[PDB]
Amino acid sequence: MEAAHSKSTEECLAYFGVSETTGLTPDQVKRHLEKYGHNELPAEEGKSLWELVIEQFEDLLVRILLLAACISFVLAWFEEGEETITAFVEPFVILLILIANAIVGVWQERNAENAIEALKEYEPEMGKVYRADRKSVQRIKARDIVPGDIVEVAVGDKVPADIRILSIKSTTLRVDQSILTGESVSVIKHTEPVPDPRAVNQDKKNMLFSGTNIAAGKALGIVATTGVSTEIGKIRDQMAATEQDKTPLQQKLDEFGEQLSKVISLICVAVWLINIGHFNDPVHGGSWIRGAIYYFKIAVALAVAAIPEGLPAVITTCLALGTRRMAKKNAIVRSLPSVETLGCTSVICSDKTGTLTTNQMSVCKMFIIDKVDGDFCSLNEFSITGSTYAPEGEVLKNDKPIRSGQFDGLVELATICALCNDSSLDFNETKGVYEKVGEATETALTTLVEKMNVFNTEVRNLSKVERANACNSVIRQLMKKEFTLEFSRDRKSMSVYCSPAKSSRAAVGNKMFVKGAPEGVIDRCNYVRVGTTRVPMTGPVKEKILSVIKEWGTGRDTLRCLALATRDTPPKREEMVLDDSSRFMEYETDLTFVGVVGMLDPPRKEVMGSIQLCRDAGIRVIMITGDNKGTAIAICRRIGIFGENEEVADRAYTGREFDDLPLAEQREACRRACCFARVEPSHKSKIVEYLQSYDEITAMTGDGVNDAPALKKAEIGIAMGSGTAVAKTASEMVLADDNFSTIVAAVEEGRAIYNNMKQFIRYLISSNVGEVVCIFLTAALGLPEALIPVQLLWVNLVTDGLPATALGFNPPDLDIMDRPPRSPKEPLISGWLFFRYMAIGGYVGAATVGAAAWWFMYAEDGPGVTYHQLTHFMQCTEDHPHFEGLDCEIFEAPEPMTMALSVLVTIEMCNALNSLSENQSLMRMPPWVNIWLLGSICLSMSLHFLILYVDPLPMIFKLKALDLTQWLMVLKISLPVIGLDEILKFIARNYLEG
Ligand SMILES: C/C=C(/C)C(=O)O[C@H]1C(C)=C2[C@H]([C@@H]1OC(=O)CCCCCCC)[C@@](C)(OC(C)=O)C[C@H](OC(=O)CCC)[C@@]1(O)[C@H]2OC(=O)[C@@]1(C)O
Ligand SMILES: Nc1ncnc2c1ncn2[C@@H]1O[C@H](COP(=O)(O)OP(=O)(O)OP(=O)(O)O)[C@@H](O)[C@H]1O
Ligand SMILES: [Mg+2]
Ligand SMILES: [Mg+2]
Ligand code: NA
Repeated sequence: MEAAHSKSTEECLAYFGVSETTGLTPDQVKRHLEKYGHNELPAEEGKSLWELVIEQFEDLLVRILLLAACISFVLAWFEEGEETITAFVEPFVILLILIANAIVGVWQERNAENAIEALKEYEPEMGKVYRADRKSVQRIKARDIVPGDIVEVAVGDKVPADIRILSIKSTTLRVDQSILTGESVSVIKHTEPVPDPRAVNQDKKNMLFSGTNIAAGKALGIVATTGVSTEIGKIRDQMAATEQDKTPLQQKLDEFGEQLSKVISLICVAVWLINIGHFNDPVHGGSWIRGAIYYFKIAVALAVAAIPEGLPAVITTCLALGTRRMAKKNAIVRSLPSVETLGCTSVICSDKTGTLTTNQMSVCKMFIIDKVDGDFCSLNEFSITGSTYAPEGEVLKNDKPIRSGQFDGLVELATICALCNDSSLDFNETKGVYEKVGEATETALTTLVEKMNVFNTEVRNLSKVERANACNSVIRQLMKKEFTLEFSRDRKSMSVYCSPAKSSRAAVGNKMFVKGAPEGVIDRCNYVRVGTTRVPMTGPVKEKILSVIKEWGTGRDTLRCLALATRDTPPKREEMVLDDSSRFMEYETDLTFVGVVGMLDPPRKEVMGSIQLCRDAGIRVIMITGDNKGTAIAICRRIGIFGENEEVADRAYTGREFDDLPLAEQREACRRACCFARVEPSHKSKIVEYLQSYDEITAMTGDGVNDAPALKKAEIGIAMGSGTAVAKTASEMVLADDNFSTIVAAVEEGRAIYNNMKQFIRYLISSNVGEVVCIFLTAALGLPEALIPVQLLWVNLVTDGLPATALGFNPPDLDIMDRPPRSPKEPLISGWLFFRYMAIGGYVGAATVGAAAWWFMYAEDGPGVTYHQLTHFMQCTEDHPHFEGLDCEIFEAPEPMTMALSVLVTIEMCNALNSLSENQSLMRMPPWVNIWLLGSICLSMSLHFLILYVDPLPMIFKLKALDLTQWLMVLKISLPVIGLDEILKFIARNYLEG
């Protein structure tokens, strides 16, 4: 029964055909279970470890590496010779990296937890029902409960299903529904039907929601829905149906893989076309097997050279490091890849209370009627000091301290504030500050009572724990609170029935003290109090009252106003029904207006500045608040969202106004709106949806399970540190301090992390371009391999990985927050930059291939065969050039490979320097700008020499320590790379402006 709240208890019992005193029969249970299923949320997919291991090899680049690992394996097996000392190193290294890759991938999944499974923490193991086959209640497993059975719940129980309350056994039933409605105060439940078929959860006063808790009382009810049909169940289905897209970088990275895969295959086809002349060679002669092995060798090297094997680790390291940095600033990032997205944040949707404001309530003004005489009318307005909950402060009349007691009107003002209140104060000796007990709104009144002290009590005698509730207790001894008519959103007011303390056999003296939203309370007043007298509510006085209220709540004070009143002659006690909250408003009529109190929930001290940073950064800010529209707008003007005098008619909406708009208008309203007040349960999700239809990267705040759907949908769900674990699990980031300013600071950090990432990504991919050219130039010239797989891998993971990481520490630009949000579609490399890396790549390719060919020719240490052209042959089956001798295996010498590798390492240490800045020369922005980068270069060179001298290594890498002359040749070919990029940058700065 989805609509149970609007049905009477008799109608719910008739619908299921069950009796309240016996419960369902076993046949009913059978059929109901069959029809509705078990009361539980579905189980998450049983992803097996094997399925998880197979996914670690779905990426296109890891599959290419796997393929090359296979070819490598085959080659290191179809080879002939005693090179058994080392041959399967290459394939074992590739495979090892792939294995290490998979392990990590599985490791993360095992430690990852999803929000959906976090909801199941809200379903109790057991529940209690009454079923026909037994006289007494029986506790069964919650999953065995079904729609229709009679359930029993009591204080401490976790509600097992969505239940329509049939009968409240205790004097009252109080529920803690915080997780679903946000109401952090336990609310009173009743049994009468709630007429509105579309009432939001907060107004279903006769329902118990599954996952919620009984704070007080005992009750009997009938199960309306179970499983995915409960409120929490529907939240679980929305979440499950929400698909979160890949981050911008993840998308570019996947696109890069596809293209790389395309380029690699094409290069293989090029190496084939450039050697089609081989078909013109005689069928006899030459080893077709040694020619094939050659091509498969460049295929393996080509694959290894094209893939930036160390990039993922570099990215993850920069992210982990930045994330730890962000934590120091109260931003707990849960998804490393979300740092980027945070930097792209285009719109920030933020709840007001507790995030934009402190949620520390304080009464600042208040007024009572002074005189009423015909058309003449005057009010008595006061001010109060002290923004804390501490009874420290004083009342003021024109900033001149006065005594409240000197005005009876204030004595009654304070009596209403003390009695029509469920809160109190408590001095926390530990912290040393007066903490609140209850809601902020009412506690502000409790605090106001202590400051007013209308009975001039001697509080300067009590301690710090007795000063708390001193003046309140005095007023409590003067009136006996019989019962209280709880507050409810419909009438927006609350009242308490009271009778004098010292009173004999009398039936006169009772009073109802009322507190609530001004408009409704003032409309129910037929009288106005003046000191101790009373006169009839007239238009002059009414407009006067409503005008000040409008001014206080809509002007620059942005005060939350409450009208206080008292029904002088309340109905007789026997004539009131305390169970029908629908009658509470009628009981609060024919009232006597006493006064108005205006309180402030001040903006965080940093919010003003942060909002301005957003404006500079081109980030739109949208406030979501529970305030009425007028006050919401007022507050937006106050903190900077709206200009003090700017028109906002179509930039601020209440939930109601928004719903009345057609879909097209709602979408349009979202592209310009900055303020949403009194927002429905699904509006956050609809707002996110509309924002995304404009490609906005949206950050949205939330804290309870009811915010989970929207948090999951927003590109950046932001949960409160003080919120539910579910909201946190559904968010990309958690504000350890709930402060809006913490979000802005994270966006900036995001912009800075990414800028540095852009550099080391371009740095690493740049080197792969050069490596591919080298492998291509060598395979197109029929030259002996200059660089082999194992070497390339060491350079891409270690040698270049260190500088790359260091680049992640590049100082941020000073105008980081003065620039608009970076467009998601923004490529990392294109235009003139694409050409530059096209030039640098061609350079590196020729420099390495050259350096090796150099040793093979114009080098003393090696065959000085200049212009001999290694291209000519590599089989020595004919031996035409070498007219006389006994050697031909110097084509496999380590010296030449060591010259190429040394050149690669040296040009890369230089290109890392050219990476500090995209367009600035090393003359404007020196290398020492980033000490980590210099330090890394020193560490990488040391590692290079390491594999050149420590015997085990040079054999594994096929390297041989270089001569001082050979080294100098390395510097001669490498160092000039700086000049090349220096010139390319110069052209970008001086001839590419527009
Ligand atoms: C890794 C090494 C190499 C050599 C590679 O093939 O990279 C290409 C490639 C896949 C792209 C290209 C490379 O293309 C070439 O260099 C042209 C072919 C030259 C081969 C000559 C042999 C006969 C990047 C590397 O070239 C330069 C010169 O910078 C730039 C960029 O990449 C990025 O912006 C990185 C995104 C994370 C991508 O065009 C990219 O494709 C895309 O979709 C992009 C948008 O991504
Ligand atoms: N305890 C209370 N007793 C009487 N009137 C109250 C009380 N709390 C709030 N009000 C009044 O009723 C109005 C509606 O309050 P309500 O709780 O629904 O909204 P809110 O507190 O401003 O935001 P939220 O929906 O997040 O709680 C308030 O603007 C105020 O005038
Ligand atoms: Mg409230
Ligand atoms: Mg919430
Ligand atoms: Na999200």
